[PDB]
Amino acid sequence: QRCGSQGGGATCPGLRCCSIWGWCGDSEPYCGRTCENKCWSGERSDHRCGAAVGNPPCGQDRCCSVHGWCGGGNDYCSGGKCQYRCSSS
Ligand SMILES: CC(=O)N[C@@H]1[C@@H](O)[C@H](O[C@@H]2O[C@H](CO)[C@@H](O[C@@H]3O[C@H](CO)[C@@H](O)[C@H](O)[C@H]3NC(C)=O)[C@H](O)[C@H]2NC(C)=O)[C@@H](CO)O[C@H]1O
Repeated sequence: QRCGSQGGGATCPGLRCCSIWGWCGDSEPYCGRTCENKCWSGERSDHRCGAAVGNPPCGQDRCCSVHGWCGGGNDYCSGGKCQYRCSSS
């Protein structure tokens, strides 16, 4: 959907990346160099995620588990274990 400064100020559903062009997505055009909001480089140094720290993104191929930690794989990305940016699903 539309998002960010070029798409009426919306943040993407499921805390996905918003590209500098105002569209939501999950891939390098959305999340890498041409990312505006919730970009892969925005993950915290301590890797925390979730509402308590303002719902930061996670890096490339990492998900936000329901425990509040970014990381890769089934513990972090498989449904039930993942709260947002869920991968192995
Ligand atoms: C007007 C235009 O095409 N300008 C270019 C940008 O729009 C383009 O970004 C991509 O734009 C398309 C729309 O043209 C986006 O596709 C839409 O994406 C949403 C999900 O986010 C989906 O629901 C729509 O159905 C889909 N529409 C179409 C027509 O497929 C796409 O997500 C945008 N990609 C990015 C990375 O933002 C950029 C980059 O290609 O270039 C402009 O010139």
